[PDB]
Amino acid sequence: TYTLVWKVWILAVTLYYAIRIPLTLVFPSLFSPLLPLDILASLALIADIPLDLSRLPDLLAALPLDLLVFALHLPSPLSLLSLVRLLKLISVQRSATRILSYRINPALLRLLSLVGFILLAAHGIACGWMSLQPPSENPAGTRYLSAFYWTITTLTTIGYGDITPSTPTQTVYTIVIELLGAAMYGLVIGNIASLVSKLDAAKLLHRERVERVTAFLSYKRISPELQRRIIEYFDYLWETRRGYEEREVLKELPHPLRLAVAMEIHGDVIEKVPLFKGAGEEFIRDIILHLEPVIYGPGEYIIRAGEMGSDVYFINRGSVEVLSADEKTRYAILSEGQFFGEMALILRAPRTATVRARAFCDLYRLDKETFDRILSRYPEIAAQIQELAV
Amino acid sequence: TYTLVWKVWILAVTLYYAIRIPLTLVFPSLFSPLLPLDILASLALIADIPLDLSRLPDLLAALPLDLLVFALHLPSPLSLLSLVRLLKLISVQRSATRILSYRINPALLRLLSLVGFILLAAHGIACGWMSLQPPSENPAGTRYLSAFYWTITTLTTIGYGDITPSTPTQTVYTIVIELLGAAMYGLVIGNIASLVSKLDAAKLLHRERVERVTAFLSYKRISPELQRRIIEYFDYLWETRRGYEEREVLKELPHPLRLAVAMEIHGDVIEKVPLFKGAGEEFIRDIILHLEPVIYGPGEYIIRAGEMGSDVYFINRGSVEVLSADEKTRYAILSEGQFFGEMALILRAPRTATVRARAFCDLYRLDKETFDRILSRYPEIAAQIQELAV
Amino acid sequence: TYTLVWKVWILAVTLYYAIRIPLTLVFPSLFSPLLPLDILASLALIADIPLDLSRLPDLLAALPLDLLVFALHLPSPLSLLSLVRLLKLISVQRSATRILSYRINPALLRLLSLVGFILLAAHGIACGWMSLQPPSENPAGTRYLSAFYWTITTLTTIGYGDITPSTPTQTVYTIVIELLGAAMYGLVIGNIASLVSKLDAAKLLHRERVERVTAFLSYKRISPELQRRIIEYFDYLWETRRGYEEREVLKELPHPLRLAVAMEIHGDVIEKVPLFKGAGEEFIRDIILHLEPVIYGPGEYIIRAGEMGSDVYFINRGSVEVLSADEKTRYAILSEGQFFGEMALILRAPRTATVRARAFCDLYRLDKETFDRILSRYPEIAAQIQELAV
Amino acid sequence: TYTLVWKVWILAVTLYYAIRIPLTLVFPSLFSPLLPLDILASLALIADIPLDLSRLPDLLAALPLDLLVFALHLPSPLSLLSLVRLLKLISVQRSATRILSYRINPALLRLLSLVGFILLAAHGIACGWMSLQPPSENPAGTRYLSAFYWTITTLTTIGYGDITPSTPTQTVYTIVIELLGAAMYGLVIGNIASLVSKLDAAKLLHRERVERVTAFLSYKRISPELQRRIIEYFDYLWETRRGYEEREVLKELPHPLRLAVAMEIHGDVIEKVPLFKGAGEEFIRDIILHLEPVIYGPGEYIIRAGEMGSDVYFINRGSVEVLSADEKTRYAILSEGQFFGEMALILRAPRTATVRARAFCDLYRLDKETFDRILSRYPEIAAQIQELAV
Ligand SMILES: Nc1ncnc2c1ncn2[C@@H]1O[C@@H]2COP(=O)(O)O[C@H]2[C@H]1O
Ligand SMILES: Nc1ncnc2c1ncn2[C@@H]1O[C@@H]2COP(=O)(O)O[C@H]2[C@H]1O
Ligand SMILES: Nc1ncnc2c1ncn2[C@@H]1O[C@@H]2COP(=O)(O)O[C@H]2[C@H]1O
Ligand SMILES: Nc1ncnc2c1ncn2[C@@H]1O[C@@H]2COP(=O)(O)O[C@H]2[C@H]1O
Repeated sequence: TYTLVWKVWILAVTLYYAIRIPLTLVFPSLFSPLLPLDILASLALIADIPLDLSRLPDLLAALPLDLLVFALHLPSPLSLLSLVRLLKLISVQRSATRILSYRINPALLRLLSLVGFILLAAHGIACGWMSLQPPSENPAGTRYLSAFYWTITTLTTIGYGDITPSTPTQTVYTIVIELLGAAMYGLVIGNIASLVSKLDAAKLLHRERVERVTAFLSYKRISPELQRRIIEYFDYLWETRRGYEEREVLKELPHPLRLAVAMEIHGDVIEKVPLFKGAGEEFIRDIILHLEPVIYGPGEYIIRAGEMGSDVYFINRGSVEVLSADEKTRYAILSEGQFFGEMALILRAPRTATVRARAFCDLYRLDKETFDRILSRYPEIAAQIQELAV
Repeated sequence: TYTLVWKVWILAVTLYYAIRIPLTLVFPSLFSPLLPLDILASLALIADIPLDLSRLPDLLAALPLDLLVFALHLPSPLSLLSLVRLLKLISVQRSATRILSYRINPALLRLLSLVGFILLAAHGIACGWMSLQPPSENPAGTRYLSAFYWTITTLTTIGYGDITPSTPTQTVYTIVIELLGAAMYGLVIGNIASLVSKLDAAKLLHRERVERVTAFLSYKRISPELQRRIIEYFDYLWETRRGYEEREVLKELPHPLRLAVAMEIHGDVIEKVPLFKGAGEEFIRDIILHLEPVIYGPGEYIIRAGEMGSDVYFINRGSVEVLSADEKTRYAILSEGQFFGEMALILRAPRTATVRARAFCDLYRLDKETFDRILSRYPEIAAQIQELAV
Repeated sequence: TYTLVWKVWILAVTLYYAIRIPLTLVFPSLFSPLLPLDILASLALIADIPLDLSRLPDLLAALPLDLLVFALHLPSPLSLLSLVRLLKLISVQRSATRILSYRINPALLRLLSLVGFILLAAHGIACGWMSLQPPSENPAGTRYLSAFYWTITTLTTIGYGDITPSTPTQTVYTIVIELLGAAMYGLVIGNIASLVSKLDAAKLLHRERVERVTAFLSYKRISPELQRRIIEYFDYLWETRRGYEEREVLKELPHPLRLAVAMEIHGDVIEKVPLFKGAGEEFIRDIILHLEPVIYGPGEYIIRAGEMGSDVYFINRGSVEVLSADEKTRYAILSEGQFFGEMALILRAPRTATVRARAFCDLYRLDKETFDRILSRYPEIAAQIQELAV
Repeated sequence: TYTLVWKVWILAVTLYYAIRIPLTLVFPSLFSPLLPLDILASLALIADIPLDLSRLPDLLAALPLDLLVFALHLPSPLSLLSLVRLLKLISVQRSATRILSYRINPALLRLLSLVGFILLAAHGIACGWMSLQPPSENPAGTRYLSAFYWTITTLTTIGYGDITPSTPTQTVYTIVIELLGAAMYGLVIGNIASLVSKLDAAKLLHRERVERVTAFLSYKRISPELQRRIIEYFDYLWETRRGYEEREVLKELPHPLRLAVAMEIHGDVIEKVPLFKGAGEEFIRDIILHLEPVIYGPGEYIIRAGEMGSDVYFINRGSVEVLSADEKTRYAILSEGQFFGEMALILRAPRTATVRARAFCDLYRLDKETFDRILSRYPEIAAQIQELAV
């Protein structure tokens, strides 16, 4: 909460140097009134390494290499050493790609940093171009504006051609910044293409898998009604949970977090068991992790009155109805929370009523063999179960 | 069926505003005859929020901010507030990316929306450029056509340079729209690249996997004839089912849909069992989900007369022949639907005839151990089986 | 072998129409000597549908819509209907993306087709531009060359600007072909980007996985020597089999092809068993599919004299040495083909000699429990084994 | 160490030929003083095939096809055969993509090679353009600089248009190099886009999976506190091990390397067992590979005093505390290396103390059933265990 201000200030002073140094390098008339803010900015920059404490850009930028050759006059070719502290931008970018890189998309952050670098380099190239120019009597503002317009035209690969170089040195400068502008335009194109490509992931993956399964059944000469049912089920899955499988997403979590997730999910179902009031937490903790989720569409047969039957079902989201053997006299209707199929684990007996799903159910299924496997090691719970069984 | 007309009308009125508002902003001579259609369009726009009932663009666009400053004359710099309702395009795009985004490729929809935005922005920029221009005596049509040609030339990064800015404000406008045009050209390039990259998926994945396996066997000093056989098998798989594995595509479906798919597939094979007429549906439902699909090429040995043999085979698509032990006297020829290998489950006896595949078979195999496991729990079916066994 | 000539001829006649029709549309002086070749080409085109026998481009292109309005003079605006047969290119591309799409990369084929379409469209646009031009006394060759140069300059987004439109219709044509050229340049950029991205797959996947594992061990404070050993092993794997796992590539094949591959691999090892001369093919066929491949680096301990030991090893590629318990008196040296570790399955006895690997071995391991499981069902082979055991 | 100099020399001589041959082809005044270095370079090139010993570029480049037609004067159209040895660049690239392709990213190497080819082709095209030019009295340096500037302007799709072709042959040359420049700019764009897209992999994959799981729990109406806990756990995993699962990264290694990794990891834990001083290496080697890693967050319940308990835990990185049943009297605090939970394998007894994690633990868990399975086959270790059990 107290270092964010420092990081913002160091970014601001680096950006101010980037704007200022070439502008006062081309113009000797400047830097006369800009003494105190520059002095305090230089103090802020040199007061960076002790707070930070690889180190090379910081070492090469922290020393007051400026403020001497602005009045200590030297020829132009050796005067280019005033841009050594411009390497502060690299450290600023390396710090910004770690302090806030997770709030936004890293590709977006890289693109924004590249755009800022483009603007700074365009300003620097415009300053250099207007420096490397025959002298004339004209206002400074128009002279800088023309240079900026020309460097924007060159860097964007548009090439209006209204103004063209004349002397060979201008032509060489144009060639080198033409290669530079082409390279940076390529970088921007690549960044935008990558960001666009890595934008739609789930909506394309679900479409690809539904297309694959639709083509596969279309080969198998399947009936159109079943095709419509499967397409509707996939559309429902995409609309509900964005086409993510249950057990394929509840696997990255470790054991305790998965157990906590299951407990929070079934905290409204575990205490509504008529055959077990909750006399024991270890048994509930063991049985809660072995629930197998299944999805039943509208009109699907969950349990048929007449089959053997060995599985119990816990209703989680949808609503289900219970019908008779002849499917003409409805017995009862169930909803979320309350479960059914309890007369399948206490003895090996056939089912009694046919259960038909009205809408999408999102119910969880517990089998028989795993239940027996994880109940056989608890004798007290077993006694409490077969005392109520008969 | 009654809201699609409303959505089309709101898209039409938004597009009409986008075309109209800058054109009548630059031209004070217009808007004189265009009273009633504008009034009804404004009523249609303001009658959007009650039908809809985040809300910010709708609130900022629904109010009749226009129709007052068209005759209530104000200076140009503050007159730009007539484009507030142009934010309706964002809501239109957000509604279109949900009402019909699944009929076509989402990347294609995004590209088309971007192209429409490009055209609208080009028209707006042309109107602004012809507004920011020294006055002259010329027809309005040619003056607008020149501006549109110039903004198309700038936005496409071509830069003919026949017409160039003169005043500094024209140069600043050119610079800002040059950055804008470069950005949107980058967006279009990225969208096209992503759409092209995400076009060929199966034809490239199958090619990659066949190249991988071909290189792997080429390392292992494998015989060329087996290489040709495997290449032909992979080509057949790609031609038939687009190179999709059976069990790797019949796994996204849940249990009931998979059971229905299996039932629909084997609805012509389950009733053609000579050893079981169908006295029981639970047994058929249990055995239908455990069938293991295999593919046999031309000339492959399915069953050899002399081996032990424990598996039964159901023919699904291809045709197979039955040969004798000496492979000189053909016994019978089989086709789809009818199965063989039934004298392998009722007792532990060696095979009798050698079965050779003529063409690609696409037959399904059922093993012995799983069959015994899922038959041991049905005593009546077991009695009905070993009564016919001997 | 007889339809390839027909496909080449239909491609040639379509390309000839594409070159010819606009050129003789702009030039009324042509088509005078080009009667017979055009007549036979039209006969070849109209003789396409009976050989082929969706059908719409073929129907719209097969009829002799040309050869009437070349001398049956009509005004220019309605004369554009002579390009209806240019839709033959779509059918040609759809046929070419199936007749030879698997010899080369599909992305490369799409790029080449797009380049051909670019050239044809550039020629057509040049013809249209030189048609829409004020009349002048100049040679036809130079007039066509200037138009082609201009349309290449426009389509490549270069924009020299030496020649510019003057009349409004020329400006409209320039605008529409500018949008067209931008769109096709975007398509070419996207195709090239996709082809480059989908070029290096294995060399990048292996690099990514080795970087992942190197970083993971670098976190775990692992010794540098083990890091060097693992890096060398990964480099050896990439150099040898392009970084493809054995069991992860021998799984796409079905059961019979995998069995044939295993038989061809071990056709030099299965007959060199001193404890079993080969009295039975079913046992060999059963044991050949359960071999587990492992890789041992230089200096790794395969078997230590003193451990319990339950696995047998078959040498496939590398060479291994056998040392004594004290690792000072070498017993024997082995190479590919010949196996060792046979005194581990016939009784539960401890190992006798320490086996150390010299170079990379690529040997296959067979365990004890699976061997017993697949031998217990063969009593004769069991008797033949324990008769030689003692 | 002695062939790298030779490869550098062959690259240098090929690059020197690439720079030199067109420059002395356009200028007949050159090549007069450049006899001896050219002679030794030709000897070095012709002395390449014997050291190397497909061969076609080497054969076509090794022979001294130059040095004859530089003074043996022939007309220009047939003089283009002096560029046959320029195919040496293809062999140089093919050698460079194998000698050092693994030190850097292969995409980066391809991009750098393409950039070098761009520079060489630009120089060659500039030489050709200044050759195909009307004669004039001007310095050679300015004449070459203008040509280089023009070819850079053309190849970068900028098109200043200050200088334009006049004769038809210049226009044809401009057209062909315009297509060439567009193609190579597309190649550069594609390479940059691929390199950018294949740059951020782990930081994007972890973000995608955490977004997927966050959305999935957001659907399930999960409590915000558990969401915060899971988000913090995922952030910790990314900060610590870059979001790589343990068992999903310790699977590419084969059996011996994995065993060595486990031994090096537990070389500080295996010798700190109070119940077993280390009387046997086979038992330790067997039990070390079956450890199951788990991650426990701050405040998670590892062991509760009152549960049954069957697993032992080895602390690896984090620190854990031990509390009493009532969680008011702390018993002891543990750290890395030292383990706990030992009173769970020697008999079936309930736990005694509740263990709560303070910070992230990174501890490893060993279960009961696998321990019994891999201990039952060692009778001496079993006797040594149950002698200390009681
Ligand atoms: N009257 C009823 N009220 C509520 N649920 C019932 C009723 N009758 C049957 N069921 C449920 O329907 C199921 C059908 O047979 P089960 O043995 O699975 O257990 C049964 C109960 O779960
Ligand atoms: N005459 C026949 N007609 C049809 N099928 C046969 C005939 N003889 C053998 N078969 C099939 O060939 C198989 C070879 O041995 P099986 O025990 O697998 O069972 C046999 C039958 O499926
Ligand atoms: N003299 C020998 N020649 C060849 N191989 C041997 C010799 N002595 C031992 N071996 C091999 O070394 C192995 C060590 O113990 P095994 O029981 O695995 O079986 C042994 C043989 O495979
Ligand atoms: N006084 C103690 N000092 C260190 N560890 C203990 C102490 N008491 C209990 N523990 C640990 O806490 C565990 C709780 O029950 P366990 O049977 O898992 O084995 C116990 C020991 O690992």
